[PDB]
Amino acid sequence: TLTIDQLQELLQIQKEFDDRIPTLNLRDSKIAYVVEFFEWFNTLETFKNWKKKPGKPLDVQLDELADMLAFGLSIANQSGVSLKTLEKLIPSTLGKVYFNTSSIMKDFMEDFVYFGLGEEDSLSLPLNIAYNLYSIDQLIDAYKKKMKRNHERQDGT
Amino acid sequence: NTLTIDQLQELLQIQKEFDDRIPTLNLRDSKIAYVVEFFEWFNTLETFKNWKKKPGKPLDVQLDELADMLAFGLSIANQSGVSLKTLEKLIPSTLGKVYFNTSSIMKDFMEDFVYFGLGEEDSLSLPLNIAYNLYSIDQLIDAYKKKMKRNHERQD
Ligand SMILES: O=c1ccn([C@H]2C[C@H](O)[C@@H](COP(=O)(O)NP(=O)(O)OP(=O)(O)O)O2)c(=O)[nH]1
Ligand SMILES: O=c1ccn([C@H]2C[C@H](O)[C@@H](COP(=O)(O)NP(=O)(O)OP(=O)(O)O)O2)c(=O)[nH]1
Ligand SMILES: [Mg+2]
Ligand SMILES: [Mg+2]
Ligand SMILES: [Mg+2]
Ligand SMILES: [Mg+2]
Repeated sequence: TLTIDQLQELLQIQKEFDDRIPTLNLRDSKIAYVVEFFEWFNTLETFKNWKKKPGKPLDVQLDELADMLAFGLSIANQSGVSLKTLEKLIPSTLGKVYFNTSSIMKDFMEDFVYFGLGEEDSLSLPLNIAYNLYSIDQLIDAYKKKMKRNHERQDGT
Repeated sequence: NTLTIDQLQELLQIQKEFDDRIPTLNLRDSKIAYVVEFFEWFNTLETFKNWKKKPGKPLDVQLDELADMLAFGLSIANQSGVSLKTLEKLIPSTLGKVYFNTSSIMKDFMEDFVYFGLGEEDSLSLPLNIAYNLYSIDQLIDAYKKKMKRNHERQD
C-alpha cells in the first residue's frame, strides 16, 4: 500500500540528496534510470536457463529496485511534478505497468525508444514492480537505507 | 587490431563447445541475455555518471563484460546457423565504427533492438566493433578466452 503522504516523503528524501550534486541533469538522470532498470532485471535472472536456481538474493533484488526508484523520483523532481499529478497517479497502483515478467524487458525498451521517459512512468514503474513482485514497504525500507548510505558516500567526496 | 576469418571461426567453435553443455539452450533467452550483457558492459563505462569524480570501472571489468556480450553474440550466430558467406562479408564491417560514439551508444543500441531485433550479423558485429573502437580486438579475444575458461570451470 502507498499513500500520497508516503510518496511525498520519498520525493523529499530524493531532493535532499540530489541538491548535493551540482552536475545534476535530466539527460544523465534518464540514462541512469534505464541502466538501474537493467541492473535490477539482472538480479531477477528470469532468462538464465543455465542456472539451476536462477535469481540473486531478495535483499540484492530490492537494493537495485531501490536504485531505480531513486532515479524515478529524481526525474519526477527535476521535471517539477505537481501534487495534482501525484494524486491521479496513486490510484494507478492497480495497473499492469510491470506487465508480466517475461515481457517487461521488451516492453520497457519499446516505451523508452518510442515515447521516452516522463515523470509519471519513471515514478510508477518501480513502485508497480514492488507492488507486483515484492512489497511497497520492502522497497521503501530498501530505498531509505540506500539513500542514507549514498549521503555518507557523498560526504567522503 | 585485425580480425581474420580464421580467428572468427575459432571463436565460434569455442562458443559451441561451451553451449553444447547447456541442454536448455534456446535463442529467445540468448537474445535477452545479449541485451543484458550489453548493459552490464555499458555500466562499466559509467559515461553518464556525473556524480563520480573518476567515472569508469577497471579495464579488466570492462573487458570481461565485453567478452560476455561477444559470447552471446557468437552463441546467437551459432544457433542461427551463421554462414561463411555472412561471416566473410561481415568482417569488412569492422573498419567502419559508424554508429555510436560513447554519448549515444545506449540510445543507438536500444533503437536498433526495438526497430530491427537481434540478427546474427548485428549481434556478432557490435562487440567486435566496440573492441576495435575503444579497446583492441586482441584484448577482447584474450578476455573472451579467459572468461569462457572460467565459465567451463563453473559448469564443472
Ligand atoms: O544523481 C544521483 C546520482 C546517484 N544517486 C544514487 C541512486 C542510486 O542509489 C545510486 C546510483 O548510483 P550508482 O550507479 O553509481 N550506484 P550502483 O549501486 O548502482 O553501482 P553500479 O552501477 O556500479 O552497480 O546513487 C542519486 O540518487 N542521484
Ligand atoms: O548459454 C550460455 C550461457 C552463458 N554463457 C556464458 C557467457 C557469459 O560469459 C556468461 C554469462 O552468464 P552470467 O550472466 O550468469 N555471468 P556474468 O559474468 O554476466 O554475471 P552477472 O550477470 O551476475 O554479472 O556465461 C554462455 O556462453 N552461453
Ligand atoms: Mg548503478
Ligand atoms: Mg544499482
Ligand atoms: Mg550476465
Ligand atoms: Mg556479464
